Amino acid sequence: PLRPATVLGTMEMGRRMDASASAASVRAFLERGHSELDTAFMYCDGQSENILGGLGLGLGSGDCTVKIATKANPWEGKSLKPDSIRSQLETSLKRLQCPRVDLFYLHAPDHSTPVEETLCACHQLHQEGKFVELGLSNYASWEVAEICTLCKSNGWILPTVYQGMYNATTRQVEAELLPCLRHFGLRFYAYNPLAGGLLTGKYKYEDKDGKQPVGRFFGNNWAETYRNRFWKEHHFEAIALVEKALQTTYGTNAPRMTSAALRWMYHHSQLQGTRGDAVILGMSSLEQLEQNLAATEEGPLEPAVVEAFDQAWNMVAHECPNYFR
Ligand SMILES: NC(=O)c1ccc[n+]([C@@H]2O[C@H](COP(=O)([O-])OP(=O)(O)OC[C@H]3O[C@@H](n4cnc5c(N)ncnc54)[C@H](OP(=O)(O)O)[C@@H]3O)[C@@H](O)[C@H]2O)c1
Repeated sequence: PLRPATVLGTMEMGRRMDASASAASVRAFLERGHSELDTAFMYCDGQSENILGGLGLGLGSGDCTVKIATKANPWEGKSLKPDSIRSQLETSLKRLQCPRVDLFYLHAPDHSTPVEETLCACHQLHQEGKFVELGLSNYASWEVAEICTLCKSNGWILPTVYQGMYNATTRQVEAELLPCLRHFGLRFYAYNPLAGGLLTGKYKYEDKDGKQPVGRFFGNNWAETYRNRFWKEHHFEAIALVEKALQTTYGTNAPRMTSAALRWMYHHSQLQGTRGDAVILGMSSLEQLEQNLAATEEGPLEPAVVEAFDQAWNMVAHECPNYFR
């Protein structure tokens, strides 16, 4: 088929990446012919949205090539109650300097708020023109099915996108979530395509006790969460397996682990570009992004390497982190 689409992740805009690095990145991304951006109310205390709103992209003014997604979250007391959802979205619109977003997600479940309450509110906001499509992230397949079923019966807008954790060594979503989304007509966007950077091969397990190199896995408030998600001895072993396969198969022409990992996504995963499925790229620099953008344009990997990626998943599958929260 056509390959999956490519979406630009903006989680680092306002933390490691300033307005100028951010602009450069978006420019680089658009030059490759891509068009969707992914942000959230949460990112950098609103700076990711603020940065994007100032880039003069005319977001949400249909007459408009660039598509924006944002998300409302229940954290730090906010809940996904109707007033909370509305406030988050209205704040996001202000920061993005736009009258409506193309895609609005529920960022993660609020297990203390009945989902019908949240959905009804989403439907109202859509009726007001504040977003085009609804999405879900970090809900379990069964929770997705409940939501779609409830929307159908109540005349609410159905979610059409699911944003989920997926990479060569993180495949829990395959068994149940994907079949569920296919049944109910949702496309799937993959986050953590490089396992937060673990799939670059840049780390060694014992970095956790020693170097503690500043980044995704050290120094910030989600770091421990990231380490619990991915920083496992079998995951390192699994990566080494793949690196060895890349050397044996390609020799001096071997692609970098980063570029192998991304190529897995675009060529060897269960993402289907004909369904509108996509990979959300991540970066904390322009230079990382350019590398990643180049990888997305490379071709399939050799069979021996694809096999090694399967072996690598088989090693970590028993301790795979939950795509759902
Ligand atoms: N829905 C959700 O709950 C959710 C969750 C996560 C992400 N997302 C979205 O998806 C986007 C991407 O996910 P992600 O950031 O987790 O993707 P990722 O590609 O798995 O992680 C990206 C991180 O890996 C490192 N990296 C990327 N390219 C590199 C390269 N070429 N060389 C060396 N290191 C490299 C950088 O980390 P360091 O430089 O910091 O080491 C970068 O911040 C986000 O920006 C956000 O929009 C959504």
